[PDB]
Amino acid sequence: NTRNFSLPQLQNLPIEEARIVADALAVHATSRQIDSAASKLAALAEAGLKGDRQAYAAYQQLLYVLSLSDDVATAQTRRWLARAIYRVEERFMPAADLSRALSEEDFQKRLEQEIAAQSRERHPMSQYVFSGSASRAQLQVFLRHQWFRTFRLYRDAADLLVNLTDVDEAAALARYLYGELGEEDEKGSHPRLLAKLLEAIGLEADFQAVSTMPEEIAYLNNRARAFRHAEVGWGLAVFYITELVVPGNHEKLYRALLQAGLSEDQAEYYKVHISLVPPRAKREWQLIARRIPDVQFQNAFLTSLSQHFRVERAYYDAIWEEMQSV
Amino acid sequence: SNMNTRNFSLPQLQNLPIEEARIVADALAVHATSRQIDSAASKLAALAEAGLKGDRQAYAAYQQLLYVLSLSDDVATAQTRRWLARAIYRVEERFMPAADLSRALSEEDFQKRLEQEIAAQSRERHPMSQYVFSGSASRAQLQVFLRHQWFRTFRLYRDAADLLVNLTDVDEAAALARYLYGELGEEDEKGSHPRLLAKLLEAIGLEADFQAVSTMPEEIAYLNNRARAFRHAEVGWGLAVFYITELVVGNHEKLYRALLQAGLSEDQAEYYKVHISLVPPRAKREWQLIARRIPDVQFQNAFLTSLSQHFRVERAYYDAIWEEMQSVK
Ligand SMILES: [Fe+2]
Ligand SMILES: [Fe+2]
Repeated sequence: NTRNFSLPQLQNLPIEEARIVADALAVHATSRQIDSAASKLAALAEAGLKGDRQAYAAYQQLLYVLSLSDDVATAQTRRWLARAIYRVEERFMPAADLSRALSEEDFQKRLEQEIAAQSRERHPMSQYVFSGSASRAQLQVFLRHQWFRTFRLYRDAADLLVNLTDVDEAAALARYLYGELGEEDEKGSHPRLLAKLLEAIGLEADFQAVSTMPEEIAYLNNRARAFRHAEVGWGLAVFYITELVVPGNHEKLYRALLQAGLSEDQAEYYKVHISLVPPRAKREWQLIARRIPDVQFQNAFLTSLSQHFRVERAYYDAIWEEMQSV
Repeated sequence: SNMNTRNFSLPQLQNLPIEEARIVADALAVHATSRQIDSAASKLAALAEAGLKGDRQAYAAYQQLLYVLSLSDDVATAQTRRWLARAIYRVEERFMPAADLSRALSEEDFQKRLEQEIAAQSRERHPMSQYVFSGSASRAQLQVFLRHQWFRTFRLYRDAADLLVNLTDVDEAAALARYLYGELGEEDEKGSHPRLLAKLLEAIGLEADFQAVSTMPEEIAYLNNRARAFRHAEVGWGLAVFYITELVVGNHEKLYRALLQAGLSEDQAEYYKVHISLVPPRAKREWQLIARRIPDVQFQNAFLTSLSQHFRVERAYYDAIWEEMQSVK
C-alpha cells in the first residue's frame, strides 16, 4: 500500500539518478546529498530538453515521482528537488515575449482565439466518444485515463489556493475546492463520483494509481508545476482552461454513457460539470481581470496556457492511439 | 511602495538589526546559490539553538527571523523561506518536552488525557478573561484585546490550508475543505471570518489591516508555533492545533455576551456568534481524522507534544496581552 510512495517508485527505475534521489530523500540526508541530487536532476533535464531522448524520459519519470508521490514525510524535499527541474523546463519553453501588456479586450480575444484553435473538443477522439460510438473496451480506455486527470486535481487547485495571498481570492478557490470535494458529503466528491462511474463499467478506481503512459506523466507533471508556481498566472491559466471555460465535454459524454446503459446516478460525474455561463461572467474571472494590466502576469498566463495545450494535445493523441487499437 | 510591502520578507529583514538577517536576505535572492541557502540554514539553526539554550538575545532574534520566514506575504520567496524555516523547526522540536510514550494509549485513555489537559489549560478564570467578561474593560482596553484577536484570526485559514495540503486521503482533505469554506464565508466572501472580525474592529474604532505586522514577542511566538504545527509533515501536530482551535473552542459565547452588554449589536459582534457551538468534540465529523490515528503511537506522540507546546505559547501570549491591557486606561 506504498505503491505511489517515492522510494518504491524510485527502486523500480533502472537509472543512476534514481539512487541519487533516493539518497537525498533519506531521513538523515545531508545538505550535500540534496544539492547533488538537485544538480544532477537539473543537468538531466537540460540534456533531455536539448534532445537526449533517454535523458528526457528519465527526468520526466523522476519528476513524476518527486512531484506527485504521496509519502508526506519526503514532500518538502521532493518539491525542493522538483523546483530544480522546473527552472530548467521553464527556460526551454517558448515564452510569451510580450513587452507591453495587451488591453483587456485584446487579451480576451487572444485567449478565445487560442482556445478555439487548441480545444480538446475538436480532437477526433472527442467526436468519436461523444457520438456514442465507443465500444465498452474503448470507453474503458477513455475512463482509465480520465481517472488520472481527475482523481487528484483538487490537490493542484489547493496549491494555487495556498499561493493566493488575497483573502477574497483564496475564498474563490476555497469555493472551488468545496464543490470539488463534495460540499457537505465527501461521498459526492468529484473523484468519488468518477470512481463510481469506473466501478460501474468494470474498472478499479485506485487512489494510489501510478501512471505508466509517458504523455500522461508529462501532462500531470506540467499541471502540478503550473498550479504550484510562485507566479500565479501559471496556475490561473490552467485553472481557466480546466474549470472556467465552458466545459462542454461533460454534457455530451453524459448523454453517451446513459446511451451505453449506465444509470443516471452512475454517470453523475459528467452531469455535475455542465455549465452555460461564459468564462468572464464567472466570479473567478475577477482573479484574472485584476491582473491583466500587469505584463508579467500576462506573460506567465499566456506561456502557461500554450504549454498546457501542447502537453494536453500529445496526451489526447496518445489516448486516441490506445483507443483505436482495442 | 513601502506600505504595500511591509509584510514582505526583504523589508522586514532590513528592519531586523541581526547579523543573520543579511544572510537570510542573500539566501532569498532570485539567483541565490545552494551555498548561500545552506549557510543561512546553518546560521539560523545555530541561532535557534543558542536562544533555546538560554541566550535571550539569540532567542528573540531567531523568533523574529522565523516570523519573517514563515509568515511574510511575498510568494516569490515562499518556498525558500519555508525551506529555511524547517532548519529552525528541527532545532525547536529537539528542545520541546515531548511525549515519550512507548505504546499507544487506548481510545478512552487518550480522550481522558486530552480532556484533563484542556481543562487544566482553560483560561475561563484568567484575570483578563474575567476582566473583559465582567464588563470592567474600558473601550481602549477592549481595543487592546481586539487588536491582538486580529493577529490570531486574520490568517488562520492559511494555516488550515497547509494542513489540508498534507492530508493525502481525499475524504480528509474534504473535511478540511468544509472547514475552509465555512471559514472563508461560504458563498459570500464578505462574510469570511476575518472580514466578520474586521467589522467588529471597525465598530470599536480600529483598522483591520491584512498587511499587519506583529511587534509583540509572545504573539510572534504564538503565530510561529501555529504555522509550524499546521505545516508539519506529521499531521498529528496540525490535528492537535486544529482540534483545540476548532473542535473544542467554549469562549466565544461570553465574549459575545459581554460585547452585546457593552452596546454592540448582533451584526457588529457576529464574529463571536458564528463560533459558538453546542456539539462535543467527539460528536463532530472532523474527530474521525483523529479517531482513525489513535492506534498509532507515533501519531499520539506528535499530537500530545503539539497540544502541550500550543498551550505553553498560547498561555504566554494571553499573559502578554493582559500586561498590555493593564498598561492602558
Ligand atoms: Fe470538478
Ligand atoms: Fe472561524
